[PDB]
Amino acid sequence: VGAXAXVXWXWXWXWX
Amino acid sequence: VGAXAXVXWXWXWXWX
Repeated sequence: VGAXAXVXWXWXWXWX
Repeated sequence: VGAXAXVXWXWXWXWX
């Protein structure tokens, strides 16, 4: 279903 | 800034 695996790109929110 | 790396969890939207 949809495209890819999961939701968004990466892990969490930000960079740190 | 924030926590983690990127936005969300995974790659795209869904599973496929």
